[PDB]
Amino acid sequence: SSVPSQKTYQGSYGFRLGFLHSGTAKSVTCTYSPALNKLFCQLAKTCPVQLWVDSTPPPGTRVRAMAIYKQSQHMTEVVRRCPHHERCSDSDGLAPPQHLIRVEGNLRAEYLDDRNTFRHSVVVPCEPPEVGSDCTTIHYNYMCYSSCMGGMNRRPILTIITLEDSSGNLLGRDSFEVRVCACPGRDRRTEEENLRKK
Ligand SMILES: [Zn+2]
Repeated sequence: SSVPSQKTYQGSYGFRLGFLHSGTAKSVTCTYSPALNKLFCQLAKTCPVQLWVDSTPPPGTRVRAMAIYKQSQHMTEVVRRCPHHERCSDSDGLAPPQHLIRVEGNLRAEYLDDRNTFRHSVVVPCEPPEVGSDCTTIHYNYMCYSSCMGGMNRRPILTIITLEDSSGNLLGRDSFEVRVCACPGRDRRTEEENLRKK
C-alpha cells in the first residue's frame, strides 16, 4: 500500500499535539518521551493526547488518527490487530475488531477502512476546549502489543494525527512513535538511556 505522509505541518491554525508528563514509575500505564518523540503505553489503556491550535478552525473540522510501520521495509504493510486480538470479542460497539487504534468515550467517532489503501483510521469532530481548559484532549487506546505475533510482531509503529476539513482535506499534521508494552515506564527509561549512550 502507498504510504500516508508523516510530515509535520502546523498549517493555517498552528496545529500540534501535546502530551502529559506522566513519569517513568514502574506502575505508569502511559508515558510520553519528548526525547524520542515516542509514546509508551499498556494494552488497551487510556492514552491522553492533547490538541493545540493558535487560532480557531471552522465548524466541521475533524481529527483523524492512523498507524503506519516506521521502518521503510515495512511501511507499505497495513497496521492491524493480530490474529488473536481481532477475534477476542472486546468490541466497544463502534470500533471494528481489526482496528489497532480506538477513540475512547466519543460516540461521534467514525472508523474508516480505506477502500483503496485498506488502511484503518479513526476520526472524531474537532471540539474546542472545555470551559476553563487550554486545550482539547482525545483519549486513544491501542488494542495490540507491539510484540503480538502475526501482527505488529515487534515492528515499531507511528501514529499520524491529521487535522482535516469537512471534506477530508489536510489542515495540519503531527505524529509520534508508539510502543505498546507491559512496562512503559521501564521501557521509556531503557530507550532514553540507549539514546544517551548513542
Ligand atoms: Zn494482538
